[PDB]
Amino acid sequence: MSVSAFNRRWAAVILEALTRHGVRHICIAPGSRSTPLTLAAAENSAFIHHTHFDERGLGHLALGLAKVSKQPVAVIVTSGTAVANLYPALIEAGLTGEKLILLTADRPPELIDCGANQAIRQPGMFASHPTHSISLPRPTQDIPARWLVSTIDHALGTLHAGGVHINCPFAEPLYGEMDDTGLSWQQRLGDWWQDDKPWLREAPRLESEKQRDWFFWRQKRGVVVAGRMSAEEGKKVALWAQTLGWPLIGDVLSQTGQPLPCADLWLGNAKATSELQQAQIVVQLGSSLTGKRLLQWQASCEPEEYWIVDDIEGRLDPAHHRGRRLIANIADWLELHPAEKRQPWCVEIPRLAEQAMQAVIARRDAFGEAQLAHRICDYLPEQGQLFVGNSLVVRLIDALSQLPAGYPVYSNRGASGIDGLLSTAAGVQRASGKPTLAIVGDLSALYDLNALALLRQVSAPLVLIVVNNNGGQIFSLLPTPQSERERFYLMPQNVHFEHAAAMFELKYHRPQNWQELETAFADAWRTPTTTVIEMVVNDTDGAQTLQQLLAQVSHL
Amino acid sequence: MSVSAFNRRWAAVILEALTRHGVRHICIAPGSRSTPLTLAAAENSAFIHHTHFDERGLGHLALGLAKVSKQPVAVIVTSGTAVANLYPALIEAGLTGEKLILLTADRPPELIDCGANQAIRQPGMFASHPTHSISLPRPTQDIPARWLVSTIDHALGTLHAGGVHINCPFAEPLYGEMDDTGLSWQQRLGDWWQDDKPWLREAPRLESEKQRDWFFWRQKRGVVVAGRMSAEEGKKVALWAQTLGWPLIGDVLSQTGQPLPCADLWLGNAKATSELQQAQIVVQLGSSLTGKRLLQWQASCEPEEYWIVDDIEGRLDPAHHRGRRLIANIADWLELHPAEKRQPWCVEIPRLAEQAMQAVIARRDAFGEAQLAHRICDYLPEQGQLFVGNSLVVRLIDALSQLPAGYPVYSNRGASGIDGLLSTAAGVQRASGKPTLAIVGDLSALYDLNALALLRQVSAPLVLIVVNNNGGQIFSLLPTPQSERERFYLMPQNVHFEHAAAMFELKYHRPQNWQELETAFADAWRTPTTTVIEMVVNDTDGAQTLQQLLAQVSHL
Ligand SMILES: Cc1ncc(C[n+]2c([C@@H](O)CCC(=O)O)sc(CCOP(=O)(O)OP(=O)(O)O)c2C)c(N)n1
Ligand SMILES: Cc1ncc(C[n+]2c([C@@H](O)CCC(=O)O)sc(CCOP(=O)(O)OP(=O)(O)O)c2C)c(N)n1
Ligand SMILES: [Mg+2]
Ligand SMILES: [Mg+2]
Ligand SMILES: [Mn+2]
Ligand SMILES: [Mn+2]
Repeated sequence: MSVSAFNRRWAAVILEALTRHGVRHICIAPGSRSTPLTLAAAENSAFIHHTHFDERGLGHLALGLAKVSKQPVAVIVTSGTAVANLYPALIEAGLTGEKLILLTADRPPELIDCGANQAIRQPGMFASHPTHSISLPRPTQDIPARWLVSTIDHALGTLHAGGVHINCPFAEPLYGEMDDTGLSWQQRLGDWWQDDKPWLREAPRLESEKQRDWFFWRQKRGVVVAGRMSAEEGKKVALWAQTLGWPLIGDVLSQTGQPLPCADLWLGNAKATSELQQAQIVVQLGSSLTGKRLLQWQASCEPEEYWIVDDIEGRLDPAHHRGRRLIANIADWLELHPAEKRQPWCVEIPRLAEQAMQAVIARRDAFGEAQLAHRICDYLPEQGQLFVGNSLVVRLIDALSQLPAGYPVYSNRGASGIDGLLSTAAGVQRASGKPTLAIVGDLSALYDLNALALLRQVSAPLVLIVVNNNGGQIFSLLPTPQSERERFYLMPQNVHFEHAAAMFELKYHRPQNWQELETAFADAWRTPTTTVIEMVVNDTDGAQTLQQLLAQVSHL
Repeated sequence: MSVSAFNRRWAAVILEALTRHGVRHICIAPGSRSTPLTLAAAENSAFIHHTHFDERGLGHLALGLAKVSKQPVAVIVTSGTAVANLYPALIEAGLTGEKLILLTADRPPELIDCGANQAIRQPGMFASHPTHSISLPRPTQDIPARWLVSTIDHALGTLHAGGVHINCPFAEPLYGEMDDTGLSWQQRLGDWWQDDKPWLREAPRLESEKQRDWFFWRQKRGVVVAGRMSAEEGKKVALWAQTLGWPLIGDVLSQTGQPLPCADLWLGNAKATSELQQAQIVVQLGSSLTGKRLLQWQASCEPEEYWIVDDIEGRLDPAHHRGRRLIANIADWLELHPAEKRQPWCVEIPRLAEQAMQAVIARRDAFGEAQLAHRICDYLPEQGQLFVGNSLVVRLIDALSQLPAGYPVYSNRGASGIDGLLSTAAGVQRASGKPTLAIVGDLSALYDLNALALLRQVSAPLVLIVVNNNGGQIFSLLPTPQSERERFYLMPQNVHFEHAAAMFELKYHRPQNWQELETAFADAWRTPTTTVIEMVVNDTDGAQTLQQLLAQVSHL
């Protein structure tokens, strides 16, 4: 009748159950109340274990691992504010689909709402953000193991996307030698312990039916909009749009190759929007569109029908057009709605896109963040991946660069938080093992500064560029009021990152010109470690350059 | 009919209303959706405005300001994960009573659940943790200003303790020159704009009644337990217990002067617990007791009645004794239930407490964290305050030191998170303007590392001691399993803090002996800046010294 042993055998069912649903990575933060979960995880040979001391960063590490691997990733934390720190990553996963399985240790019911240390009300604390929430009962052998595994199996098997909150109360004692308490209870599952399948297989698939009138609609003047999708999907969408003869507006997140690049610039030209007024249908694949001019064009356009195809659920059109919301894997959907070669209908836009890119090329020389974004293709690691941060960088790359088709791009553009970008990048790198280029702003790097600890362990080179324009210079692009702008928006912190790199024994470069930047890259890709490259630029030059290029292209 | 102007007029009502409830400090993080709130705050001369880029730290800065000032403190953040980052501080405030008023900007209803950038489901996202939750409607002149102010006045006036979540949707446009849109709507409040009172005054007091049998109980064999309370309350409790002749078990957080010090040691002696079996009543004032031996004694004791007096609501006895839960300001309660001069009844415990302190003193010389804790009373800044971190430091000071009566001690011991200690210390300092000694462990300093940015602005010297024992050595004190201990519990990060200090232009010392520590203190107290003092100690010496002293005293 050992409580500590039974706690561990209850936890062992939970952890073993997760292995039957593809969970391999598990991210663990330290604690005492989490002991049953952590020891079950440590003893289970199925897992790759990652650790970190900041639970907010731990959640984002898990997000990054899940984002790239397309597997559910588990997280273990102890009770209290440790749990609350998982909320940012959980929210992001709810928007972009990562399957995060949050195993949150709790005090038992007799220690809630009585002033006990590190005891808070945990069931329901993430409100509607998890896809599923399981509030487990106080462990007892009077609840059979088959109930516990079935409950796990239901949550994981029916999970289309997003997080699962599994709250796990345990009473003390937590420590002690294992004895045989609970062994016969576990053995009621019989040879499930040697199986590779769930105890309960419940795996309904959610998918829209094929659209039977596609072969009518594909004959019309259409536009393809490509948002966030996989690298392979981007290549397939590019070929499909080309065959249809429809213009493709491709986001930085699409990996389509952006055949009509600089859309954030050319969509500001009235000749382009006039031509797009002829579109009778818009088929958008993927979502979370980046650029302002694209979002404004989406909001203004009035095709007879607007379709959004994505593997995310729910409405995805913030302008609420008449049309269709089609839940599907994009590659599968394209096979069911194929293209037939048809003469292209756009005449003006291809010329404008070429002129827009030429205007950007003309400005490539200055050593600034707009130019870095424009030139970033030249710096992508071979057989690698790009992790793009939030704020100006994603907008500048989207507006000013043409990224190669099929070259993987990752981001946190559901809620677009600046709170977890370094820890997410670490997980993105570890999941695929690829060389990684990550680009973030200065406030973003400060926000997740302690994730430099995680970047001490990468399996291939990771270059972290920190663009230091001394504050959040998106607020110099937006029409914020001048008098309050510095103190209440930009918030310059007047730091550099050399000492941050040194604290974590990371290589550091602060290049002053393009030649020094290319030398720093050549150095960085040589070893499976993280290099920090700080690009110090004048505060508002990037915002102003984008504004100037917008105006120039609007007048062509 | 300017939306941007009306947004600002709506926000100005909210912000002005708060000034009538004692809100002086407002903590602001950057964003666009928060513009109406941030500009209304910036324009309101009633406020002291603080900024920070990490919303988790921002919440803790506000927690520290409220903890010291005993007034509500407001927070403004933008929509999205920025809001989620306030959860830790909100949870802590719910447990310990700080009044945090969270003004969380939101997208308007038409932009929720449609794939819009940086838009999440915010109403109710903090579940039951706020004391009050207001989900404001989409701004409109068709709802009168008297409703809006009345709603806020109800929430603030009836707030006994804890946080208030005020969710604030605003539609674009957000930017633009003010025009007179909404001026007549504001003017319906008439001369309230020139008043110093709420529009609606709703402020019932919550307080237990006089205990009519106190004159009976005060003549019994009682014990006084002093938990967290104000510095002035600690002095009053000490005198009251001494007058009654009842032994006083005083927590590190009590500021009673700890007349029977080293209780965590002497309560491990069976002679002390046998003497305490004679107690017929226990009167505990304050809560969140620190030490293990005290919590164990509380759990085992069976007085006829157990009373807890505190200005926090709800049950506060994790052992669920028969007795009374009395809600009151402690100083008022002592005046209502005065002591009578009676002969002390304990004889053995005073002997054991003196012998326990002698045993600690004999071990004072080694340059380790147990010794620093023991001697910390000798290093307290004159007319200053102590901020004590979580994990070992609070336990070691509580077990090994005798802190002076009335010397202010602050802490985050509701949920005892290691996630916000540096930002909280910054707010503690700024609120009182006093010289501050803050002591935290290495993982704690890493967790809130970027709050060193805030510690660049203190109004009096702040000494931050970082005890670097290379991991979470509480897990070497706890009986964690040796095989998994390092990787899955201690999580050494193998860093030092010299570069962190340099990044933020803070003076730094790594003293190697007591003389060097004393020299560092002497220099640090001379300027109104933060000095980082890193005390590098051998990993397990502190835990082992505590274990040895527990054993030694248990055998006396
Ligand atoms: C956790 C949280 N809290 C606050 C914000 C608000 N917020 C932004 C959203 O406005 C924009 C999101 C986006 O769509 O990209 S961008 C931004 C400043 C970033 O500064 P930087 O890294 O120096 O980069 P730069 O601006 O290019 O110089 C902030 C503070 C947030 N996003 N997440
Ligand atoms: C946000 C969050 N997440 C995780 C934890 C779990 N947790 C603790 C609770 O066990 C103890 C709370 C207490 O009662 O004091 S203590 C601790 C290690 C601290 O390491 P350190 O700073 O180097 O100090 P040292 O151990 O003295 O060397 C952790 C990681 C937490 N508290 N808060
Ligand atoms: Mg996908
Ligand atoms: Mg009080
Ligand atoms: Mn910046
Ligand atoms: Mn430590």
